[PDB]
Amino acid sequence: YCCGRKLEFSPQTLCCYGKQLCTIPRDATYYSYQNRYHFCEKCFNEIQGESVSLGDPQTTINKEQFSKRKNDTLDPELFVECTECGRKMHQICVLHHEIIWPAGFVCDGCLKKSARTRKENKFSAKRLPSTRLGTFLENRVNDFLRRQNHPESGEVTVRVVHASDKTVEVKPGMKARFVDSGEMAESFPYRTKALFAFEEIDGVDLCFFGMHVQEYGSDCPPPNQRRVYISYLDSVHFFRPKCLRTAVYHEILIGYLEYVKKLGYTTGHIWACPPSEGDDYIFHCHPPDQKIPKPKRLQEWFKKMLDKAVSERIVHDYKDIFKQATEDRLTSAKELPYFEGDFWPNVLEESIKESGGSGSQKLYATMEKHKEVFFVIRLIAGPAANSLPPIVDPDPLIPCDLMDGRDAFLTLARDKHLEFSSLRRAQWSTMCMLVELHTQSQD
Ligand SMILES: COc1ccc(C2(C(=O)N3C[C@H](F)C[C@@H]3C(=O)Nc3ccc4[nH]ncc4n3)CCCCC2)cc1
Ligand SMILES: [Zn+2]
Ligand SMILES: [Zn+2]
Ligand SMILES: [Zn+2]
Repeated sequence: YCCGRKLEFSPQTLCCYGKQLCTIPRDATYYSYQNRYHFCEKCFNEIQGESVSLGDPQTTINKEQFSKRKNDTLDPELFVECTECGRKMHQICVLHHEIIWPAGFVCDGCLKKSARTRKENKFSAKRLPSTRLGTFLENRVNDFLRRQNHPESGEVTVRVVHASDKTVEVKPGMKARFVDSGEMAESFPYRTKALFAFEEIDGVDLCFFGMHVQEYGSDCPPPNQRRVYISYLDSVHFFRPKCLRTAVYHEILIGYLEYVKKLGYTTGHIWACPPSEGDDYIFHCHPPDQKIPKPKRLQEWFKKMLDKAVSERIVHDYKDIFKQATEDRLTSAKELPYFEGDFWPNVLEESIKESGGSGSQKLYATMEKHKEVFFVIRLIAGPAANSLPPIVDPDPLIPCDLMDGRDAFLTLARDKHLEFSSLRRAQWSTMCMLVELHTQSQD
């Protein structure tokens, strides 16, 4: 071997299908049917008798048709063979990708000896199509890095890899309360964008940061107009050097707020919510020693980022949702911004049901309960906010199914055994992710 290391992939967490958002973690017992429908033991034993309705229509399958197993299968890492010396090498170690170098793998010893070099990887992060937004962000990050003069830092590339039109539909409880009486729009149009930051470490790209956002333009009816909502943020903690990692995250996030403020978006919204254990927002299979922040520390992290943005004159100010509503003299749930997949649409469904039909009953109490978790970020304030021209985004749409939401990228990593759990594995996953973004765009 190369490293002389016996390497195998770790078992990944699956879903249990018999409960919304349930999972089966490493080294857990589970029941599976056709390697497709998996059940945690609890979700299995809570099924009535021996009849499970399956599908994705209904197919009643008996319970004795399942296999009982433990989630502990260890797939060995793959090797590749040098087409000349026949040396066997971990594919991840040498980062050989059949699509980048179709003519076969040639080890570095055979390359140095013959004074040869690998043909250039034209499937790099750098060569992903650029945008006004991505350029604005990466200029900000690289200018910051060069101001720091740290010998270990590498060039950072920021790329927007998806942009498409969407709408968020008001859920049935709030629909029956406010939409059917005509007090609230039934849906809100927005544009979603996915963007990623890469760092060149030793001429090798590493994806270390990802973001999905929802941008509601000047055409959106209230209460959603001229607002951006950050759907998901994620990172892989291998940015080099470690002591600039947080500042780089801040530069990206503050730069994005600066950018949308320039286009005319008045307000930013952040739900400071950690993932639960074993759940990946964007990047599949995080490093074990990269810890999920607990809520209070995630909140303070966002507070520090926003405070720097305020002192930079980018953010005017920010408040929690409870304080924001009080100053806005809010009286009804219909006045709250209604975002896709956000907490408040879900809690308002439950609030209306438990109150027997009111849409204002526990509103302020619920906002006070959770206020520390919801940031309302004022970008454009006072009289300037009233006379704004239409929002015209210079960047075009970018159709890319792999990056339409977070799910397709998690599925690709699952299907191709990609992990972001170590530097070597995250570099390999970055290479495969880059190849996929380049080939999908070719179509
Ligand atoms: C105080 O400390 C922090 C460490 C990282 C962050 C950020 C961040 O990345 N995250 C916040 C959420 F927590 C999701 C993601 C995260 O930790 N995601 C992880 C991390 C480890 C994981 N293991 N398993 C899953 C899993 N998800 C860094 C990039 C910009 C967003 C804020 C913020 C604070
Ligand atoms: Zn190796
Ligand atoms: Zn379960
Ligand atoms: Zn060789």
